[PDB]
Parts: sequence; structure tokens; C-alpha cells
Amino acid sequence: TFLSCSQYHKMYRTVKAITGRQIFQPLHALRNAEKVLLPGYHPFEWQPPLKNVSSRTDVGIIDGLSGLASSVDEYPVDTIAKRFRYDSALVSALMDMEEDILEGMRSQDLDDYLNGPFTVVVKESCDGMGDVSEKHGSGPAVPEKAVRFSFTVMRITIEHGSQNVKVFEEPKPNSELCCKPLCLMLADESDHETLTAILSPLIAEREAMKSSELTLEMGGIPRTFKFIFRGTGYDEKLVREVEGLEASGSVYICTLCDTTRLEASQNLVFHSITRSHAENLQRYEVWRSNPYHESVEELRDRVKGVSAKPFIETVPSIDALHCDIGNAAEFYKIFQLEIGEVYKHPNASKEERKRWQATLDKHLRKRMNLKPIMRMNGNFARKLMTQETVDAVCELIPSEERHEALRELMDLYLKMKPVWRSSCPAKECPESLCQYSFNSQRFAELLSTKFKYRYEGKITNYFHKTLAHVPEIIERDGSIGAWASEGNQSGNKLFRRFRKMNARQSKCYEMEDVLKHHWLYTSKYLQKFMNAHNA
Amino acid sequence: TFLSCSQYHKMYRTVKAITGRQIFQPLHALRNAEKVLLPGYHPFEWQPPLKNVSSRTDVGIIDGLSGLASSVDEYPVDTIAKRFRYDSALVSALMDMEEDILEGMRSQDLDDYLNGPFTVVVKESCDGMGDVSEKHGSGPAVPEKAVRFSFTVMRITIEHGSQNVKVFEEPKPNSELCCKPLCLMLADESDHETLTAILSPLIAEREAMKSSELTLEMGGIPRTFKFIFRGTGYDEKLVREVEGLEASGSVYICTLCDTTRLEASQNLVFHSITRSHAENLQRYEVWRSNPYHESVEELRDRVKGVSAKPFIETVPSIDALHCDIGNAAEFYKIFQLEIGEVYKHPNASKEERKRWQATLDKHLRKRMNLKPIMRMNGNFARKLMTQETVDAVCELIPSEERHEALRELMDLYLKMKPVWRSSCPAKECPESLCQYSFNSQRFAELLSTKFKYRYEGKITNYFHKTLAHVPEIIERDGSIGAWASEGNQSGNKLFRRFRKMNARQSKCYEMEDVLKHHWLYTSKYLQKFMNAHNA
DNA sequence: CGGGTTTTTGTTAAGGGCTGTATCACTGTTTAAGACAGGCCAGATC
DNA sequence: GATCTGGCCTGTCTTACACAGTGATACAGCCCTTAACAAAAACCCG
DNA sequence: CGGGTTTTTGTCTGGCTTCACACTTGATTTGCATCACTGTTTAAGACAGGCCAGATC
DNA sequence: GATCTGGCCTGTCTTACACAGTGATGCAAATCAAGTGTGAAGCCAGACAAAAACCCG
Ligand SMILES: [Ca+2]
Ligand SMILES: [Ca+2]
Ligand SMILES: [Ca+2]
Ligand SMILES: [Ca+2]
Ligand SMILES: [Zn+2]
Ligand SMILES: [Zn+2]
Repeated sequence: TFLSCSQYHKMYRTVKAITGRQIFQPLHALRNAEKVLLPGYHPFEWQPPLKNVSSRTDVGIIDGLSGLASSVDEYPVDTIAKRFRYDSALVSALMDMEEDILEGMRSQDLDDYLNGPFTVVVKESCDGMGDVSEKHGSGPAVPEKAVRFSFTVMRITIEHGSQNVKVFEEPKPNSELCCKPLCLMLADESDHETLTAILSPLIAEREAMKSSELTLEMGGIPRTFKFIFRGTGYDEKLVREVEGLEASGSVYICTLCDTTRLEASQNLVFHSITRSHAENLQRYEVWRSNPYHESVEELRDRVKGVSAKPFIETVPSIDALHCDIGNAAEFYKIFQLEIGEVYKHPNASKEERKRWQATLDKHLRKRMNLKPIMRMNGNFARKLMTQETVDAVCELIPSEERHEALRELMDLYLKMKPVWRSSCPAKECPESLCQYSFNSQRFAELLSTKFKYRYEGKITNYFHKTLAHVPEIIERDGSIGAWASEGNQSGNKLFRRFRKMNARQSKCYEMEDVLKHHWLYTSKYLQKFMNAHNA
Repeated sequence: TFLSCSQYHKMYRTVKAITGRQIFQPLHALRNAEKVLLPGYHPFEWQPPLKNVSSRTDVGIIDGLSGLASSVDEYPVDTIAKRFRYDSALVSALMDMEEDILEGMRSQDLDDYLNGPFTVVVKESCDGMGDVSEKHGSGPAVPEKAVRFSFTVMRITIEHGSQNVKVFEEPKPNSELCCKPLCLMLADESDHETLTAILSPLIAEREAMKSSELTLEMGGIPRTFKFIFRGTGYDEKLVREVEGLEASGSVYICTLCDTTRLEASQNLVFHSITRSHAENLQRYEVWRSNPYHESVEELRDRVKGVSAKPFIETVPSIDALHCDIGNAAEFYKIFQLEIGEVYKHPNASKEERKRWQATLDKHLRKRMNLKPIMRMNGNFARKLMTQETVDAVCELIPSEERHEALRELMDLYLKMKPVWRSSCPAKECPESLCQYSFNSQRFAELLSTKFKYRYEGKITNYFHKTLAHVPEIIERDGSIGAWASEGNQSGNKLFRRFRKMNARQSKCYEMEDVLKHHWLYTSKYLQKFMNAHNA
């Protein structure tokens, strides 16, 4: 309810004095019940012990700088940052859902008194937010950016009998209140030095606990958990940055296969994922070393635009959210270009196209009340992307064979969108999946011919991904929509709301508070209560 | 507690599902319990009727523009503004404090069923809070201002037999939560045409209900109320604006006596109070008409600086908040001067000035943790005006006697501060009240002799009001602290909060929501629920 | 008026468990509008 | 050409222009109990 | 070890009890959806020509 | 002289950067409000007779 302590105390004492009873509990009984829900409360132990990681079990909110050298002699740093220790936070996230683990265990007809090697599958994701500053006073202070690194327990399995059974699977994976916060920093997500300064310890802890087993007493008996991390909720820019690629405008487009934007137009769907992390460390080594004594423009070809040391280990994936938003903006542009009738007379001016845009947006907020937006958002993408939109915009272009072509294009795009928009297209839409190959090869066909005034050279990133990589990503990892960044893209509102209503402005405590409240919010032993009206 | 409706409903359904009972009430129950506490619910009857005011009794929140013609052909107005009708507001206030004034008659050994002509004494306060905007997106561009005209039932008094007994007196007169809001608008306080367009109807209503008697059934038996309005919650700026006086930096300084700054410095404390509202209207008539055919520079002597038509009827009084802030800032200036020994070597340059300022700032921050600031608030003025602060700053002057010449000065200013700052100096500090004349006269001598290097010509306005008019404003009104703008100055907080936490962004509903919620917050039938824990 | 009784009450101090409220460290990071007085140029004028 | 006078420009001044609200910590009451000893009306009993 | 002493149960037929509960039908409350409205661009970075300007044969 | 080439200038094109939350309406479902006599689930009757948990020769 985003109440504060003074307001909760007002309500407490008022209900108490009126009713006579004590319906709400006092504040200290909330601090005590809170100590149980943060990390740093339960006893756990690793085996073998974690290399370079402490052994204590009461480690709460650590300073994020990790003892970063802060004097007037080292590289200047003022980015305040708080975090959890990865292992203790993961333990807390598991004993926050002990009850659901046990319930799923019973549901799968398993002996509730079991302690097998529970294989957890976590999905971690960082996403830098912008302009988290405010106006606490008479002044427009400054642009202030933040970065949240967060994770989520995606799926818990056990190796019972001779197989694996889902003891637990996240209901809505990319939701604002199942993405647990792990690190909060106030820094530009492209300030590579400070970013690595903050995130290096977390990657260290992650690499450490990737190779051991966690003993944790869970409701009586102790259980042994094994972890498998999957960094997937990184948007395209953060993938190209952390993994050590060149910026998005390069010749090398796909962060999953090493193909060049040009040759990605002569051949649209015959690629295969070949951009791992080990290979990219190897390619950076070849770059920095240059053992074949090549020129810059030959060494680039040798190492496929890798000119930086891969920092975090991500996995090849496509970010369904930004994939769909980019496709929608792309279609907005193609609608404008169809209005301009460019397929017959090219090379208009830098204002004829603006007039075409005016035509389009007037017609749209006259035939749909679809208000124009200068920043493409998923809402405008859902509203735009319909067969009704070509149904409308057909009456703005003179020829009708363009109606036919664009109608067919929209048909194929909507016929394939669910396969990467769902959260389990193996069962939710298996016909679309088993026909994706054909329904996208013909989409590429019709992009080759009836739009070659655009797709002769440059074909954008997300179209290449959407067309050529989706089926094998599915055959590799189940779905595409679940493994996305929508979860970490919602919590910006929570960040701002907590920093406004529940904080202490001290610039040192003021971040512990946000981190703590967002942790509590995304808890589950509490959502069990706030969802009590569903019996 | 400032809950939304979604949040309140969430808490409601949670408690209902957990407990199983129903402690909180559904939203519709609260809307029904709200329709009773807003104005435009009870029946009332003016006798004789109110000239130019309707007779309906169910008029609540209405467009503040009062049907101001808004076409392309009229003077363009764009200010959103909501208001209550003044009589409806007073009726709701009275049948809100019904229980309290019944208890008052009980305590005063009167009859519950007594229907004497209750004379009410209401305070009027209008304050133009500024910068009430927030950044919705990107761009700090537009600052927007606001104005809230409000009132406060200050005392209620029945004329039992042949004596007036105080059935009710406000405990905290200038408090956050008894200043009932009446009208509020988004417009500069000095956009004089808009301000008059909005406040002309309200003035019409408060002029209508000055020769009538509200008949209102209160706890069964009907009662006859009869009003006295006093406009006092006005900062110097609006006083001068809506009385038809020259801007505050003129030669005619006091809004109570018509005297020149030079003559104020020659004669420090012997003035009377000789500037009413009818006198202002009559002097404006002299101005506009110019009956004696004389040039501007002696006509302005004839009309003592009245060159505009008076708009509202305010009373001759001094604010207290701005009074002590101004006097404290003037002592701060005297300190910056004494550090530099301006008396020995006058006419320095505009670098030693800032040097003196930074000297005093660093010194005070070192000695008292009194971190300096630019906008001098009330906490700064509170801390700075202490005998300890002069005892500290006294260690920065090479002189031997300026020590005592500041010690005595601060001594007398402190002997004077309670006299006006008190909400009833008669029975809180009558010794200060009977010595105030002597203390102010000695203070005046001290400024005139050991500080003539500053107060030879210019003497600021507040060192005229404070010095020469307090011992008569007291004898005319009682206190000075009660009749002040603090109650309104505080409510500004609430506005901003409401405007972001309880509103509809509709730019038409988004203001009546703020106004309704502020009326509720200011109610009393609810404050004696949120104060149940004490009693 | 008493006067044995009830019938209930007043009191002590240590230590703890609990609860309610006050206190604490801390965060804003220059005004804008108008009045008047010089002072110096700048042009009107003898 | 010399001189008298007004206009413009800065420059000082005087009124305003958003700090109470956040979580955490610290006291200050305040009741429960040991065990006994004494104390206001409540009231028949004499 | 299997046999024996606790807690704990079945157990009496009677009369008792509170209270759910039959069976309408409209006047209320309560739940859960809708609804109209709000924000009013880019900012770094890659690649490509193209023009010009200075170098070189 | 004549041309080549390299540097700077825009000029497009790529990924990215803030919309669910406000108070209001408005129908569907629930309940509930009486009627009046029912039976049903326990209550408890002091005292008596077949089982689980553990002592005991
Ligand atoms: Ca991002
Ligand atoms: Ca994001
Ligand atoms: Ca003001
Ligand atoms: Ca104010
Ligand atoms: Zn690819
Ligand atoms: Zn005066």
C-alpha cells in the first residue's frame, strides 16, 4: 500500500482507539517480521565453500562499490550503490518460496520429505533506467540515471527417479513483482568503467556459486540446491556493451551469428547461432594479440567486430519486447514510405517525408482516434499493429496492388508474431510454430520483391533476428517471451515511488531503503497474503 | 493517510479476506459518508435573502470562472479554477463544528436548546503559492503558479442576555488543518485581471452576507448565525495589490498609516492607524477625478499613494510570519555589516560584501552547525535570532563597544518578539505587553544612535510596523499571531500531494478533486476521529 | 451519635515485557517585479 | 561654441519566491508479582 | 519379546439448547468491470558519399 | 598543371531514453429482511466398557 511508518502508525492507533481491539500490529512488530524476510537471516552453507566469497550468513545490504578506492588520488567516483551478496540473496529468495516448492512437490506426487539435488534456473537481467531525478525544491536539478541488476527464480526442478520434474515454474515470468532486486547504482549504463567496477564482484560470486551446492534447511530437513544461471534480460545495447561488441550501427548486426548487414539481405533465413561467450573471449584475444599480423580492416573481419573484452556472460537470445517495438516502428516508417509512393519515384526531400508523416498521423487519429506519439511505446505498438491498420492506410495510397502487397505482409507478420510473443509456444500455438518456417520464408520473399526500395541493402537488426533465429532459439530454450526484460522494465515506477515516499534522502541510507522496499515488494510470502481474495 | 481508491480497496479486501469480518467499509460506503461532509448538503435560509446570490442549497463545487466568456473575441483567459459558493461553505463549516459548539454551550453553562443570534468571526486569507507544477515527461520548461482563497471560523459567540460569551474559539488559529479552502485557481497572483475576474464573485457573496442572518437547524432546534468577516491572511504584496497602493518599494511604506519613509526614520514610534478601505476608495476617487486640478507630483501627495481602485476589503493589520522573517533578515544584514566595521570605513565595494557574507557563513556553520541558505525560511530565522548567536558573532569585531551595541539590541528584540508572536499576549505575557512601548522606544533610540550609518534614511517596512503599530493592533484585535497567514502558507504542502496522489489529470476534474479532498482533510468531524487515541 | 465488619483500596520497590511518542541525521543548492537615485551622455538652446 | 537640461543605464532596496517528512533509535511510562501492612467509603450491628 | 497400566475414547437414552433453515420477493449492498484523461525526442555511434584542399608526379 | 586522396561535413540509419494510475460511473451478483415451526449438531447426565501409547514381569 506504499504507506510510510508515521502514516501506518496513524492508522494503527486510530483503528485501535476506535475499535478497542488491536487489529493492526505496532511498528516494532513489523521491523521484527521484516528481519525475517530480507537476506542475512537464515543459516546456510555451501559445499565446497565458495572461492573468494565470505562464509558469514548474516550479510545484509552491502555497499555496492565493494570497497572501491575513493580518494583524491584514484579515478574519481561518486556513484552511490547498494547491493546484496549474491549467495545470501539467492538463499533468501529460495526460503521466500519454500511453501510453493513444497506445494509443487506434493502436486507432482513426490515425497514431501525429500532433499534431492534441486536444480534451480535463474534469469538475471540489468536494465539502466533514465531520469530518476526529481524536483524536491525550487530547481530542475539534473539528469540522473540509475541501473538495477536483478534476477528471478525462473524454474525449480528435481532429478527424481530417472527424470526431471518441474517442482516449480514461474507463473508470469516477466512481471514487475517477481523480479527481485539485487543491485542498485546511480550511474550511466554506458559508463563502462564504473559499471564494471560495480558489477565485477557480482560476476565473481556468480562464477563461484556456479560450481558448488547449497545446503539449506527448508522446513525441517535440509536440501541441496544446484544452480544454473542464464543472463537473458539484457536489451540489445547492453548485450553489445557487456559482451564486448561494437555499437548497433555496425556492419555486423546479429549478436547471435556473425553475418554482415549486407549479406544479411542477399540471404535472409539460413543462419545459425554461433556467437558464444568463450568464442568471444577467444576473438578478443586474437584482436589484442594479432598473431597473424593483419591490418585493422582484415583483423576486424578475422574477429567479427569484437574489439573489447567480454565482461558478463550472456546467452544468445532475442528480446521480445524491443523486438516487437522495433518491428512496429519499422512498419510505421514503411507506411509513411508507401504514402510517399516511393516505389516509383525515389529521393524526395527532408520535408516531403514530414508532410507524408503528417498525412499518416492525421488519418490515423481520424480513423482510430490513435493519438500520435513521438516516442514509440508498446501500447502504440499493440494499437497500431492490426489488420485494421492496413485496412485504414490502404485508402491513402493510390494503387491497389500496394494494398494487396501490404495486406499480405501484415497478414504474415501477425501470423508469426505469437511464436515469439507467447510464453510457451510449444503448446499455446504449436501450429504457428510448426508452420513458422514457411510463414517467414514467404515474408522474406515478399520483402525482397515488393519493398526492395527499402530492403535491398540495409535490413534492420530485429527483422534479421525475427526471421532467421527464432525457430532454433525455440528448439533450444523453450519459449522466447518468458526469457525477456519486461520484468526489469516495469520496476522503474517502483523505484521512483519508493525513492519519493519511502526513503531518507541521506544519499547513503536513501538507497538502502529503496533496495529493501523493492525486495519486500517483490517477495512472495507477502503476495500470498495480498492475493487472499481468490479462494 | 492520503490513500488512493485502488490502495484503500486493496487494503479493504485484504483485511476482509484475512480476518473474515469486515472492519473497513467498501468504497461506495465512503462516497456516501463523504456526500454529507462536503458543502451543498444541508438546508439553510438567509433572511433577508442574499442579493445576487441564488437560493438553492445544493451547490457544491462550481467553475470558478463564474461563466467568464471564453471565445476568440474576448480577452483570452485560460485559468482553470474551482470554488464553493461562499454561503454553502460557511453552512458546511458550521454544521461541521455543530458538536463542538454544542459542547461549548454546555461548558459555558447555557442551554443546548438556545437559539440566540450567534455572531461568528471568520478570518480571510489568500496566498499565491508558486511553482505548483511537476515534470510529467521530459522538459523542465513551464513553471505554473496557483492561488488559494480560504477562510477560517475563528470564534463563535452568543449574546446571552446582555453579554457575549465565547461559545467557541479556535485552539490553533493559524494551523495547517483549520484553514478551510474555498476557491483555488491556476493563475499568477499578480495577473490582476484574472485575479479580479475570479474573486469578484466571492467578494460579491461576502458583501451580500453582511446584512443577513443564516437560519440553520442544528441539533434539532434552528439557530440564527450572523457573520463578521476579517481579511487578514494577506502578505504585504497582496495587501498593497488589492488595496490600491503602490508597490512595496515605494515612499509610502506602512499600509496602516500614510507616512513617508524619510518621516518614518525621523519619527520612529509615534504613528496612528489611519488607512481604512473606505478611505482608500475615496482617495482613488480623488485620484481618478482630480477635483483640485493639480499635477501628478502633488496629487500623489494628496492621495497618499493610492492610484488604483481598491478591490477587496482587508483590515489594517500586520502579518507575523513575514514580520519576524523580515526582521531576522535585517539583523543578518546588520551582522554582515558589523563584521566589516562599515562604520569606520564606509562605502566598500561589491567584493568585500561577499567576503563578509562568506565570513559570517563559515563562522556560524563552524560555531553552531547553522548551515546557511539563500531563501531565508522560518527555521533559519528561529535559530539565528538567539542571544547565543550574537554572543558568537561578537567574536568577529575589532571594536570594543559594538559588542554591547549588539547585545542590547538583541536583548530588546527578544523582549519584543513574544508580544506580537503570541496568540494571546494578554494572558501569555502581559508584562512584555505593558513594557512593549518602553522597549520599542529604547530599541528605536538604539537604532537611531548606534546604527545611524544604516537607518539615517531608509527604514524597512517591518521595522515600522513592528515598532509603531503593534501596541495598537493589540488593543484593537487582541493578538497578532492568530490573525496571520501561517495557516494558509502551510496548506501549500497538501495541494502538491493531492495534485499527484489524488486527481484525474483531466485538467477539469483534476482541480475539483484537489479542492474536495482538501475540504475533507480540513474537516473536523474527522479530526476528532483521528484524535481519538488521546481522548 | 458510634463501631466491628465489609467492599474495595493505596502502598511499598526490581526487573522485565511491552508500547507510544519524541528525537535525530538529513535533504533545498537564486529571487522577479517594481521604486527611486545618481551619473553621465547628449542634444536643445542662448 | 558654450551651456543648461532631460533620457537612459545601472545600482541599491524592499517585498516576495519550496523544509516538514523519512526511517531508525531512544527513552519514558506503564502494567504483573512477590508479600504484607495500612486505608476511603458501605453497612449492618449495637 | 509378548502381556499389562496409563491416556483416551465409544457410550448410555433424556431432555436442552442455539440456531441453520425451509420459501417467497423486492430493496439494499458489494464486486468487478469499464471510462475519459494524462507524457507532448531522440542521444550516442557507424557508415557513406561529397566537396574541398592540399599533396604529388 | 592535373589529378588523387584524405579530412571534415552533413545525412541517413541503428539501438536506445518516461502510460498504468486517478476518481468516477454502472450494471451483475449477493444478501437479506422478515415472517414460524421444524429438526440437526453438539451439551452434559455419573458411571461404564472396547482401543492407542508405553511400563513391566
Ligand atoms: Ca535498456
Ligand atoms: Ca528499460
Ligand atoms: Ca505571498
Ligand atoms: Ca506563500
Ligand atoms: Zn543473425
Ligand atoms: Zn506605519
